[PDB]
Amino acid sequence: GLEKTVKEKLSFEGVGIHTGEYSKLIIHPEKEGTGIRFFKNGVYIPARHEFVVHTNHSTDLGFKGQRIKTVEHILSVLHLLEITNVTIEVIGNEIPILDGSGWEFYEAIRKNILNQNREIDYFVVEEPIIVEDEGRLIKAEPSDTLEVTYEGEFKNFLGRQKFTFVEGNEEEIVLARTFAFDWEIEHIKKVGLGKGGSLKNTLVLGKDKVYNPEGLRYENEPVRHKVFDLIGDLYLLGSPVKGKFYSFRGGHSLNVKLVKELAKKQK
Ligand SMILES: O=c1ccn([C@@H]2O[C@H](COP(=O)(O)OP(=O)(O)O)[C@@H](O)[C@H]2O)c(=O)[nH]1
Ligand SMILES: CCCCCCCCCCCCCC(=O)O
Ligand SMILES: [Cl-]
Ligand SMILES: [Zn+2]
Ligand SMILES: [Zn+2]
Ligand SMILES: [Zn+2]
Ligand SMILES: [Zn+2]
Repeated sequence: GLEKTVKEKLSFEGVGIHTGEYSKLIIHPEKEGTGIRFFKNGVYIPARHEFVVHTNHSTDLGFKGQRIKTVEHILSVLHLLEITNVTIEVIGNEIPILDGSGWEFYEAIRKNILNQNREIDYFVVEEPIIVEDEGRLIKAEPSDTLEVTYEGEFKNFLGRQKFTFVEGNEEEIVLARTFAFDWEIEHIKKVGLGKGGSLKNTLVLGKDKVYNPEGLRYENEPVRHKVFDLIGDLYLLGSPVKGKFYSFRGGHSLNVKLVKELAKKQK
């Protein structure tokens, strides 16, 4: 595929899910070979694994004293559309959460794609790898296409289930929203997070219930969202990725751990 940028400046704004603060996003076109980077208070922060500063309840980036929370959703959309050269200017401390999915980013950017004058240099998984953490497991292996499977095993009604993304099925995952369990809310608030969370941007689930009156868009919506998150974290390899991935109960911390091991092996 050819390198891509946006045809013009695109704007997005709203509350950040963790900070509870209003922020604003300006996506700027860039020339061939620039890569994906964030820009904040005069500082460029590359969308790369070396710049990850926190992974507990979001993927956060930082450099030279400037930090940006919650980059996983904008990065997943850029990965899915193969946008390879852009600057994401952030006025604020967090990416806006919007409805908790990738849909608004996806629809706006999809309409404004500009093919450029270079063949993409893909990060291609060259051999099988497995990373583990206390129950959680991710494996990666060589493939001509990006294929991503998440298997969840949840302690509520969701139980054990599985969803697989393959290339060409981007529309199946960009609408899936971020989710939280009711028993997790106290912890999240107590560590100084979740300040912008509500039923308008978060699916809140109990042992037996869905609090959002709109309910779930899909029966496996949370698992589709986890696939969407992993594709965002994978873009921290610095280029679009070619590989087959299986994740059992993974989250941002394990995703970033796999990315770091893949990077140092050097694919
Ligand atoms: O299939 C799963 C199951 C759990 N989790 C998350 O990972 C954490 C692990 O929780 P666990 O069931 O292991 O019990 P805990 O470690 O919180 O005591 C939970 O907060 C879940 O939000 C997940 O991402 N995928
Ligand atoms: C109805 C208001 C309650 C919302 C408070 C919870 C805040 C949502 C936190 C999002 C969960 C983290 C997801 C993640 O990034 O891995
Ligand atoms: Cl924490
Ligand atoms: Zn090509
Ligand atoms: Zn925590
Ligand atoms: Zn997240
Ligand atoms: Zn997410």
